[PDB]
Amino acid sequence: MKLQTTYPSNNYPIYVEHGAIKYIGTYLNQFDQSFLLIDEYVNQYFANKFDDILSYENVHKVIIPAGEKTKTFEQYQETLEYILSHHVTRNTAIIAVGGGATGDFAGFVAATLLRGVHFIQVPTTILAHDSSVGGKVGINSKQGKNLIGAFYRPTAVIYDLDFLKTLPFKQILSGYAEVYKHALLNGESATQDIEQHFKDREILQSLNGMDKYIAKGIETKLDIVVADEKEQGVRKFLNLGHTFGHAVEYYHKIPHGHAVMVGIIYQFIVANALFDSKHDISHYIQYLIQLGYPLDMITDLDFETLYQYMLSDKKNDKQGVQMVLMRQFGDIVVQHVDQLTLQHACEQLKTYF
Ligand SMILES: NC(=O)c1ccc[n+]([C@@H]2O[C@H](COP(=O)([O-])OP(=O)(O)OC[C@H]3O[C@@H](n4cnc5c(N)ncnc54)[C@H](O)[C@@H]3O)[C@@H](O)[C@H]2O)c1
Ligand SMILES: O=C(O)[C@]1(O)C[C@H](CP(=O)(O)O)[C@@H](O)[C@H](O)C1
Ligand SMILES: [Cl-]
Ligand SMILES: [Cl-]
Ligand SMILES: [Cl-]
Ligand SMILES: [Cl-]
Ligand SMILES: [Cl-]
Ligand SMILES: [Zn+2]
Repeated sequence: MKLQTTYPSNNYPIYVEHGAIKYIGTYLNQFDQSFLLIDEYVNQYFANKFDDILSYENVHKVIIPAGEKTKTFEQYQETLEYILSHHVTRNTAIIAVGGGATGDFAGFVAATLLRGVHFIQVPTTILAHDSSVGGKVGINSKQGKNLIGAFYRPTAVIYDLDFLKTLPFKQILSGYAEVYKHALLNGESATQDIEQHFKDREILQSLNGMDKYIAKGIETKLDIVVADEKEQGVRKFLNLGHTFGHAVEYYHKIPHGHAVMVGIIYQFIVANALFDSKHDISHYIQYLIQLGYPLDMITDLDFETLYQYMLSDKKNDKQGVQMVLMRQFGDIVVQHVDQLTLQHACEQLKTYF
């Protein structure tokens, strides 16, 4: 499946298929130099496959910390200064081989090096089906997730589904949060169409039919980022369950997708309090449990603390916290939520556990 952005100009292709790794060849041959920024762990799993391309040496490897460890200024400055010592040209390319963390970090590097160089997205995670699309890139700050970054369109997005076969369940859970999130944004018939498929851990962990739902998430996103690239409108909906997700993630250092799931439930609880949406909270929580989501940690969730991180959410305004809420399927709204409401939403979510 080959998709592609449809902006007035400067568009990129999104190759999503098994073995898509074959498309990298053409690109590598078009650049003066290329820097393969690869995840520390991902490096171990696939170093072999790269030892070849890393022979013609105008192609270099840059091993970075795995996961969130890489999204920091220090790693950013270190990496930038390192590449620059190669006397690079503007016709260089930063190839991000890894998950959203690698993509975000390497993307920010591509976006700033000489004010901008070529950027190839090489997603290796399920979750990365969401992150490798949209041009949003960046690193974290002491005040929270993704506070420094940019909107930088990659040159291409090469998604070789074979990469998924090696994902442990923890990652399958983390990455499913995004897939599911896209189902929620696609309405009731879509949300149940996926709950009836990935009913339990057995099916999820098998990844059967995951491809279908991944392409579905990528399509749901492509349209949203093409319609509202700089997130001035509907793209904000993609942040569903991220106001609390990002707060829980940064403070508790748990997997990104896991945090999103907690935030989604939180988002529902808030919706019930503000609109009396009658969201079956027990329904959503049962589904997580069955999928294998830990969710024990929350037993020590300090709202007072988390609120500080939510107070940095890039969705906020002068009034304060702005959340993406599902008043009900098909009816998503973006609005301010007072800390009184938010605080009760957290005390209640905690209660369930
Ligand atoms: N910019 C965006 O559009 C966007 C969208 C979604 C989420 N994100 C960001 O993306 C990150 C989360 O995504 P992620 O799950 O890909 O993070 P990640 O980069 O941390 O990858 C998860 C883990 O899987 C390992 N891994 C990578 N590919 C593997 C493979 N094929 N087999 C086995 N292990 C593999 C990694 O080493 C890592 O430990 C967060 O930093 C989040 O803020 C950004
Ligand atoms: O606009 C987007 O692409 C997102 O809303 C961007 C967020 C990250 P942000 O809120 O730090 O931009 C990402 O986690 C979400 O799944 C998709
Ligand atoms: Cl444009
Ligand atoms: Cl094209
Ligand atoms: Cl040169
Ligand atoms: Cl492979
Ligand atoms: Cl809107
Ligand atoms: Zn996310």
